[PDB]
Amino acid sequence: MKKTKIVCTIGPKTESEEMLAKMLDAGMNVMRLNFSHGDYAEHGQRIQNLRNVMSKTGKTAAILLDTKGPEIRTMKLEGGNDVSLKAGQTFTFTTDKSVIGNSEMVAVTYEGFTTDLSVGNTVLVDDGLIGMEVTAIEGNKVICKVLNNGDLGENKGVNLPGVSIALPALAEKDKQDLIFGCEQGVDFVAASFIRKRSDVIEIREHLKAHGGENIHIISKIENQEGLNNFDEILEASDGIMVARGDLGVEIPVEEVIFAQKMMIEKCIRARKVVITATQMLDSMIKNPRPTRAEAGDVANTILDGTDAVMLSGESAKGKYPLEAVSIMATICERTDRVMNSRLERKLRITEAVCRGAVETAEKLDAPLIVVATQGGKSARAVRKYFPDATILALTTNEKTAHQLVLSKGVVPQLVKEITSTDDFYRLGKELALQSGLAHKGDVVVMVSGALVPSGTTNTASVHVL
Amino acid sequence: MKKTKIVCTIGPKTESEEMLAKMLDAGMNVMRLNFSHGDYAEHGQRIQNLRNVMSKTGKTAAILLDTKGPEIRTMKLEGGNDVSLKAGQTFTFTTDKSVIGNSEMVAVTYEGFTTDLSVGNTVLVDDGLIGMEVTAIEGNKVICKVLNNGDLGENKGVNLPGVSIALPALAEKDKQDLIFGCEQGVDFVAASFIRKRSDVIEIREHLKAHGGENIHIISKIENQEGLNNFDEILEASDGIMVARGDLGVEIPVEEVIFAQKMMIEKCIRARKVVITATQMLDSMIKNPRPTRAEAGDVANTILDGTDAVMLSGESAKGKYPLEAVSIMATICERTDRVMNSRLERKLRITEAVCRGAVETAEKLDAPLIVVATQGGKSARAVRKYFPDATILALTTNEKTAHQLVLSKGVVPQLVKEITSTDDFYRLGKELALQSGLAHKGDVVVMVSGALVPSGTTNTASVHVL
Amino acid sequence: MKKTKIVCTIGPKTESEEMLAKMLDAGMNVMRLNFSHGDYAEHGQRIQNLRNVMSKTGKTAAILLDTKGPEIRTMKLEGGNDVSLKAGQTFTFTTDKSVIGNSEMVAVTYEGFTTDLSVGNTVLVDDGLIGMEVTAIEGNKVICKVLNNGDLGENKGVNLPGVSIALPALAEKDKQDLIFGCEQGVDFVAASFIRKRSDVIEIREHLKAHGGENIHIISKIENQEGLNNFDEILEASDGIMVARGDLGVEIPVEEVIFAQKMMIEKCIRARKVVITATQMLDSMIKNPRPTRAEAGDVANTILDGTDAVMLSGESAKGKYPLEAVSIMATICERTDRVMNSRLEFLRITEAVCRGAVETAEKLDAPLIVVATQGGKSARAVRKYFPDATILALTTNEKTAHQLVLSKGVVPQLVKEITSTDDFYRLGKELALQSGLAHKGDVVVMVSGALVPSGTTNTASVHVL
Amino acid sequence: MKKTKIVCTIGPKTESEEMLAKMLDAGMNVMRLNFSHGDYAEHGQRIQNLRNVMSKTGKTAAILLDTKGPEIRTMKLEGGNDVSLKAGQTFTFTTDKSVIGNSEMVAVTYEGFTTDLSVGNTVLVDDGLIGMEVTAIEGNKVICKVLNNGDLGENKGVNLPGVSIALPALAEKDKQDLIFGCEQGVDFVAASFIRKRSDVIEIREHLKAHGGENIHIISKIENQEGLNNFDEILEASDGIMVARGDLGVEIPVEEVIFAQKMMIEKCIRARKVVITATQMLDSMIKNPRPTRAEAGDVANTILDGTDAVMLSGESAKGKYPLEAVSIMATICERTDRVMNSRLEFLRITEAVCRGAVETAEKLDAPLIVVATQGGKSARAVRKYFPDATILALTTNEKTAHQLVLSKGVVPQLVKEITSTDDFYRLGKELALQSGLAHKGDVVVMVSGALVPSGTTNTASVHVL
Repeated sequence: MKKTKIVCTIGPKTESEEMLAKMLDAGMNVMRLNFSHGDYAEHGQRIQNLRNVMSKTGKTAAILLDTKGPEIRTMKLEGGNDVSLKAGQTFTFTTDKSVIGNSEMVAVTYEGFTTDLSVGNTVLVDDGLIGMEVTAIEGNKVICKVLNNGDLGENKGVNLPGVSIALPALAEKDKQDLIFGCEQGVDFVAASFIRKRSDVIEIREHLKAHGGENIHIISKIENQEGLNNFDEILEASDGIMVARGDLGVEIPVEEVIFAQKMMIEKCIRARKVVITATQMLDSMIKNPRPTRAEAGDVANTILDGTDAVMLSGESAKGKYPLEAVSIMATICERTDRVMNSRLERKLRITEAVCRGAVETAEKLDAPLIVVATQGGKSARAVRKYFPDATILALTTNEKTAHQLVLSKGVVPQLVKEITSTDDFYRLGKELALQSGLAHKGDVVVMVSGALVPSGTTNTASVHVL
Repeated sequence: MKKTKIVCTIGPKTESEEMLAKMLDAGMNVMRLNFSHGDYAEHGQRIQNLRNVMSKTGKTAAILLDTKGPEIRTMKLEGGNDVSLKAGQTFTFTTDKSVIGNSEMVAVTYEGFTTDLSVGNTVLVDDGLIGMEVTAIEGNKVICKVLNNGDLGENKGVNLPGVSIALPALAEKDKQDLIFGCEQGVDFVAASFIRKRSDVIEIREHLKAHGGENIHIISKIENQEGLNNFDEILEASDGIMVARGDLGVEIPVEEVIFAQKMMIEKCIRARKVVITATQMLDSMIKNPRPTRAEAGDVANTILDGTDAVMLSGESAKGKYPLEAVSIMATICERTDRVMNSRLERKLRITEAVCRGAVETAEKLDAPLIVVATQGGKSARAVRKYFPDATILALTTNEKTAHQLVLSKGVVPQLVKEITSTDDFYRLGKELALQSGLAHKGDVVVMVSGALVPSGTTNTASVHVL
Repeated sequence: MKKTKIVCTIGPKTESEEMLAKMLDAGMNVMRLNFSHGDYAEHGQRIQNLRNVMSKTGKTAAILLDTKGPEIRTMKLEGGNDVSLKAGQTFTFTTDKSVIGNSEMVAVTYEGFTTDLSVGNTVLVDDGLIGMEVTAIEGNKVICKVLNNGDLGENKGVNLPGVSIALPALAEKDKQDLIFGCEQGVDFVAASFIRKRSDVIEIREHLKAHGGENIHIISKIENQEGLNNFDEILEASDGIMVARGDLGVEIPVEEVIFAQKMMIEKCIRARKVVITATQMLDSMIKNPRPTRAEAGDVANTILDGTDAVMLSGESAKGKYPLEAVSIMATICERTDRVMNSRLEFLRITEAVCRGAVETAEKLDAPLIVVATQGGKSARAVRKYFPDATILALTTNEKTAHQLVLSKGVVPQLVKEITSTDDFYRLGKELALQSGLAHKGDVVVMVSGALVPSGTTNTASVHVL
Repeated sequence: MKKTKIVCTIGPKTESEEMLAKMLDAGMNVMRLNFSHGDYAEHGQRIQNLRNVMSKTGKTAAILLDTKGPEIRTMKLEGGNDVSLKAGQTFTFTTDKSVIGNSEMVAVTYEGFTTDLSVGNTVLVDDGLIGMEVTAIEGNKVICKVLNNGDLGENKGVNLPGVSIALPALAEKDKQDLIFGCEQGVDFVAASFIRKRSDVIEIREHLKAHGGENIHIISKIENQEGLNNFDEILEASDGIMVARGDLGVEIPVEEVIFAQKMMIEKCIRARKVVITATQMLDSMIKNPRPTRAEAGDVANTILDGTDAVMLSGESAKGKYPLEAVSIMATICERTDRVMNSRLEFLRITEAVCRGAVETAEKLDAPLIVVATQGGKSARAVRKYFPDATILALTTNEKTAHQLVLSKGVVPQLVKEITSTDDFYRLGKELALQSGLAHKGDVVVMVSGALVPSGTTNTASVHVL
């Protein structure tokens, strides 16, 4: 069975219980709610439909709330009509939100546009369609020279490569969306356009104020500032979402692949979950099969070591959502099965024990590593070494059981209680057999914390089923 | 400087001496002549233009002749008009080349179509646009059920996934093209649609009969039969071209990435040159920049270990040929510079010596490995270990000097003579300094064959410049 | 502190409670009783003297009893006087124990001497001092040609290389010593002249018939036959005594050092205890300090990997027993401290124990705490020569004493161990009480959880 | 064949051409002349006898000459009779060489005895048999308290641990021996009681003044001062003689074995030859075979990594010189054959030579052929203890003889080597001629190409 986890964006085509059950069967592990669209009633029934399928089937899944985030956009044009911009012309942005645009000027939504930009900077409009160079900044105007021909429509995204943008961490609507996330008890929040550590702290504080302190934060890295501050962002976050498409608009194209590989490797080492996202199987919005190129990108992303891969429009609104999940699962299984363990700063007890446990499992052809865990840390510490064995993670914590669904190669199981180390061994052997993942005579390695506070893994034990 | 080599398909936009000089400056190493197009006079002046630039500038390059190859194609339709085929309809192919086609039947160019196919096989038409299933074979007819809607035009390619096709190794025109290659003294022949070892032998025999015995054969692997017979094809060939696009039409999509990775690794181990080709920077036929996806695929292909990457329409006919070469070179340099040596069957002398030479170079921070070579074997034997050092390959053989241009990280240099091992050391130290790749005080490792027949590398020597 | 253990043969000068306490202070770990001097009352009192010292001082020690093997000896000579034998003369052995010997013939203690020997066999007398070749066998006489000049004394050992001697492993004459050992509850029996596995089984069956099934058998390898059969002897034994001096009588001199090294290595791999003995510090029977040569041999024996070194006359009969123990301990400490772990290992026990040593090394753990019933887990950890001391907790009193012989093990008898978590609690306590580790130190704790005795499957890392 | 080299001290029983040829046959590689017996005519004839055997038989050997060092000795006693000294008595040393000694006072050979000593220093007599403490110094007298009972004989060595003796490295009395060595063209000088690097330089300057600049200096480490200064002594020397018996007089007994092991290891790393000497097979001065203990010490010395082992009285004065050489060679062969390469190495020479050994091992090469002028490249390959024999081709006759001392090296003098390719041609020929390799075998060939002597930079693999 595959080890890499699949995040599916769920939308109108895929939100029914019937469709969700088929998506789970096909390999979906996590539902993404994209809050760039839909209202609270719609997202609420989506959440309930998934939870209904879970309780009826006993299948497990996690729920991830992806925020819209703050943004810079252009605004309206005369008559609603596109205008044609020409290489070499002068073009001006104004922060006066009342201005209606034309072929010479358009308003932007961001009051700080003049402050943050500098003469010589690049302005990109509409997913990089039209590039411009700032030639002067005067009052509420950023005056530019257009670099290539293109048609400007209304309400288009603006990207400022290499610029530290003083947008707030959270749009006002994002703040209400997070409260909804707390009300609904989602498992993860993916926070958009994270640029610096203080952005993460603000999200953490907002969740804490509404009872969401146990919701894990996945920071979306989308531009050069976020990459520059990656280490501090990761330290403050519970995980990372690699937004390849945004990066390709914002940094030199030849760097994007190494930004992805670096972020995945650092997440692995930090024992934090990483999702790779955008431009995965986009061709399947319209087509029943992906391209060779897309399949190869997915496979290489898995070989890079990602915990999870994410479907966007393909699973939410496209014509072939089940086919997209299925072929994604096929690629995952085919790629996961040729990956090997990775068995490589003063040494901490948890890492010594977990690395040794994986080494022992490999030396003894153990099909399963059973881990006792409260918050998920010990399960993620074992996964760091990419064990051949499946990780059966026993927890009494319902939130942890859902969150571990996102971690590569982990099968979480909720248990009523674990009263002692020896009880853990007895129970874990029972559930190992019940799971069908191991059989009489198989070796299992069992990892837990004994006589220590939650958050430290210190014991490894070898049992025959 | 980059180590990965760039093959550029040269066409009308890029065949002038002026453009070729700029392509070389931008990182082109090898000219591909695609003999699916153009006549002998055109290819001849292309060859002469490159050779003129080489002699005027002293720059070096190789010339590769890519054959059209045999193929199965559909033929003509009533009035020259496209026909619309519908999912579920019956559709029939006939091997009667006189038949004019319609929405129910079309002729194919291949007399063996009925013989090679079986009930239940898949027929794909026009680069996989329209898929069909064989339901019966009767006389000169292959009767099918169409699997998806699509428009059939005239003269479209046909692919038969998983089928061993009895086309000859060489189309009649290919046979005359190879004679032209011998007349012109090209450095490489890339042979299309290689399915089995006997295909390679036929090409080898045709070249030998026209004085081309020193022309190296790169076999193009395009379908499942060729993959099945890969080991014997590689053994008989001088190198491999991985044709990703053809593979994506012919084998399960999730296997294509591993077919590429496997073929590259086996070529490396065999000390034979590998080119990765098709669907590289195709978006730059129309656009001045590539996509994120394309750049990531190129980088991962280099990380896989390919000797060379190939541009097709982007460099031959597209709008931005110089831009395509430049960004390709940028990706190569950025990716090459983060790759490490790979310092891993009874042991042969050549491999023991060459591996040890690379290990010694690495231990001593040597910027250059100087190799004496007649046919190129010792240079390729060192390159197998992906040395950090540049390989300066001294040869008296003009063909070898050109052929080594395709090998990763090799700088060939033609020398008048090498009379002894000690003379090799004196000359190699001189040319090391002349090359600008090493300076006084640098260590160089010098590899050669002493008192042995050509084809064996047995000596490694460490010198300070 | 040293890790190599010291076995001291106890004799007249050293059997008092006062002298035994000083020997323990100086580094003695195991008392050997050689059952060729004194009667059972003497031996019983020696045992009691040690046990009094142990209970008074709280110090721990083991008791090793030597059981006699199938040896052949020559007997008495005219007037008690040595005689000179010359190369080429005829010399005759007789099995008539009433004959008093001279320069032409001597008696031997073994009635089967004529039966077991054949024309052409070699007879060696007095640890190979005098070699002879059998030329004829007639009646009760074995007639020989002397091969080299030498002086024959009284009551000398006889070696028959290449001859399988038909005596049993344990003669009825010598079985009472083993029954006495069972009655006294000794920890080890060291069986002399073990030749083959069936000898070991014979001793094992004798012990099991007298309540001694938990007594460990150390097989003494002293002659070529035993060396030839070493692998099967080790498999059947609990441990080995390398008696290099005796072994050297029958095999080529250049082979003896490698016989020692090979036997120690196989014992280590088998997780079975090995004692190296004979010609250790013999010069200290008469002198207050050893020779350079002796100290170097001892050190190299430790570097070979021996669990224990043994003093014989130096501690039993000599003039400087305390000095011998002290310098031996000094050599042990100086050599032990430059030895490193050997971290090459599959079985679960070996995987867990090897990994536990690796983890201890990576985390600078001063101590590995092991729960053990029969001692196997402690010996399984010791196989990798950990830098850390092994604190071995057991409820089994026999095990606690036997582990005293194992390199680098500190045994501790505990009342009970009720669960894995209880073991971690108790072990942290005793680690601190022992003074072998302090607050903040890492200890690695090794045990069997939900498995029968004999399998070690759990390793756990704790901060004191 | 063995790889460890044997140095034999040659004396009266062994100096004839007949006996020397037999010693070479039995495994002798180097003749040591101890310049304390006989006059120059005797020594010259011994040298000539060996060189006659060499030219007649084509066999090769080296000649090592011992130069005398700053030793102190006691002198004569009344009637030649031993005297008994008792713990606690007063005993007096005098620098008056005319005094004949008794139980109260003896003369010493050294006039500076009173100057160099201080109240409280320890004086050791006769290899530490009798220890004393200085209580006063008055006039020409050093007055002491005897620390232990012992019998004083005539002409005994004196050791002053912790005192730097003010004698020069080479007294004018002892410089003629070194000039004689230069005249005779010996291969090595072994300098006694080297204490510090300036002693080595003093010997080097003396040799350079008499045409002996190409003679190699082996520094003998015999006392605590030399051990303390070992690193600088080795740097200045061409090699080391570990004289464990003498060294053991002044340092703690448990340290001597590690002093030997450490010195051998440092010599190996420095690519400098090391001889282990004293108390090797001394029992064979009187007996036709050695002891187990002696054979084991020799074997462990070889396993430590020594280039050579040395016989002293066993080959010079004893009754069984040929038997001593033979059993030594047997021990060498038996121990050498179980030793493995040590493939840890940056400098170009070390990279190339270590890699050449690795390549030879990977390709099962029986031979590494080295071109060498001064011997450095051959010694650089030997550092890694290759399984392959080292065939060392040189045009330098002194080098050819000196390499005889290096472990596992077969030197061969050749007329000339004109190029790297010529070396490969000649080396393949001589490999086949030598019988050390056969057609089809792989040989690895190591040399310097386009560099000055002293740098090895080329490794080449050939099939014979």
